[PDB]
Amino acid sequence: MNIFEMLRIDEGLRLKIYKDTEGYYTIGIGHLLTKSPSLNAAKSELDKAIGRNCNGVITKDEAEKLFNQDVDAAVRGILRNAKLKPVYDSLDAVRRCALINMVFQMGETGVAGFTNSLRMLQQKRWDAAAAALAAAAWAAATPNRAKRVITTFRTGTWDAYK
Repeated sequence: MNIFEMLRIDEGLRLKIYKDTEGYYTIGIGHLLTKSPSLNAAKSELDKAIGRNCNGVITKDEAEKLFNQDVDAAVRGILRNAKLKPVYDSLDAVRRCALINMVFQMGETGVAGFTNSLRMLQQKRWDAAAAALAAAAWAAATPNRAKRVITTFRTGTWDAYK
């Protein structure tokens, strides 16, 4: 693994311009193209984004890159966050990846609400924390991902996704 692979599995990966639940053009692993009801528009932003005559479809590698640029964008945000920054630094490589996957699915503001949870993470209390999450709205909501990510916090290994 790697963070890319862990999202491939959780989000999924689309290689041809598609709409979302919100009906915004997207492409790759949740790379929102533009939010204007125009195909042409998105098709342009796209080409622009990756650079060439893609015409609505990109390579698996082409998507990884965008995906990376968004992790980047998402972490940048995590550091620039007061509540998130501290825990994020106390994390090790792999559980850095679980947090991204968590913000990724329920953004900053949401991840931030996990107070007692973040404390324990920080305090490296890997099981009380696993526990403490498996009691929150979230696991109700997305029981499978929820689990997989919670194992990631338990172990600190790619077991749940390999």
